[PDB]
Amino acid sequence: GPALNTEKMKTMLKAGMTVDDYAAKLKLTDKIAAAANSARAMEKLGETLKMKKLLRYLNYVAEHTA
Amino acid sequence: GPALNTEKMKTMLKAGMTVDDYAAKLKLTDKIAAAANSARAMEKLGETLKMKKLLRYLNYVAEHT
Ligand SMILES: [Br-]
Ligand SMILES: [Br-]
Ligand SMILES: [Br-]
Ligand SMILES: [Br-]
Ligand SMILES: [Br-]
Ligand SMILES: [Br-]
Ligand SMILES: [Br-]
Repeated sequence: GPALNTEKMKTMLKAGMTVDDYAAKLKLTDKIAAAANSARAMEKLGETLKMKKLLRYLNYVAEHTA
Repeated sequence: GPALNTEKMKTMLKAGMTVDDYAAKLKLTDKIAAAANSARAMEKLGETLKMKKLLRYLNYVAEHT
């Protein structure tokens, strides 16, 4: 995506940013905690640009492991 | 049960399981990719116990070492 691409994620991973670190940068950590418990909070979080970016980064880091 | 608890999460963190490692263990990464352009698919994915466990672990790792 325009705001978080391939090359930007490579820079984040070189910096040692974990998925959880990036969620904190996004100010999403507490919302994620609420989403694990509440279907309403989950559905709301799932519609966000911030969660889209977070999940993008998560798959990127997994593909660069092992 | 399949749902997480804090002792399970402590064990995972001691073993060095990262959040993305846990997504891979749950076989969620393909599903995450697939749901990125569908509201419905994302909603369905968020309704799964697997996704809820992943998000619980993400917050756990954020608050623990
Ligand atoms: Br983006
Ligand atoms: Br960003
Ligand atoms: Br939200
Ligand atoms: Br944003
Ligand atoms: Br780590
Ligand atoms: Br699903
Ligand atoms: Br859970």
